[PDB]
Amino acid sequence: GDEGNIKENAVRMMECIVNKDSEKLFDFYNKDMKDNYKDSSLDEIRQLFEYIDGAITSYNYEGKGGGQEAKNDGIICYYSCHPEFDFTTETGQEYTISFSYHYIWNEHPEYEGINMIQICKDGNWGEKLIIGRNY
Repeated sequence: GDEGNIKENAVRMMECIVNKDSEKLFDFYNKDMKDNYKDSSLDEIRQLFEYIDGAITSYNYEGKGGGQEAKNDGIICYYSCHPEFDFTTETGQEYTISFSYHYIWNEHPEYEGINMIQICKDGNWGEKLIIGRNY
């Protein structure tokens, strides 16, 4: 593809939500969570979907969010970020969504991918829905 890797992958996560596909959204989760925390995480994704009122009429990519890199002898061994979209539903309601994304983790390849999703209305993080686990 012809965009940043972070944006390409993030756009496909937003498409899972537009379509309400928890199989596909969950297949982005890290290995340790698919092996260990499947029933918890799929049920938390359902809530995420019940928190979105109506079909998504539009979305737009805000940045990478923040995160960390580490590089050793020229080679990246750790890279975290938080891909973010604003989006709007058929009701008129604007949401903001942020996915926790451990893009590269060489010491721990089983932690690579999504671990956490966060969501709120009109950019109000004082009342957010936070799902997933911390790594």
